[PDB]
Amino acid sequence: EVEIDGVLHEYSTKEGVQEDILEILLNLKGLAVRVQGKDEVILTLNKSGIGP
DNA sequence: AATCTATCACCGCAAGGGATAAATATCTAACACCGTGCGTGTTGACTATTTTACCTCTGGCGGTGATAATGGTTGCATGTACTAAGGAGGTTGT
Repeated sequence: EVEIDGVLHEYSTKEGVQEDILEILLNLKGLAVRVQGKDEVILTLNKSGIGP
């Protein structure tokens, strides 16, 4: 599951992104990992300024 | 290209299963003996191994019959689709 600073619905937009917003739905269902422990964990993802 | 933390797990290291090999006991087989009978030997009489001789098989092949017999057989090449060539001959032209 995921919670994002603009995707309150998929038909939305973010002037400064290049996906606008909808082509972010590409690597979430796509990122995978391993985990030591119990069956619920959390990350955040927090890019600031120009880049990937 | 070295570092490790933090995976999914192999090792960390207790248990226990099968194995095989020892000892025993059974099996069979290898042999040495014996007895049988056959293929151990020379000799001898047989009869039919081979040869040649003779008397007389089998099959080599050469030879050709006569009351007369004197107009014959032969069946389906192909039925389509083409069209290129040669053949015909009268004539209206070259």
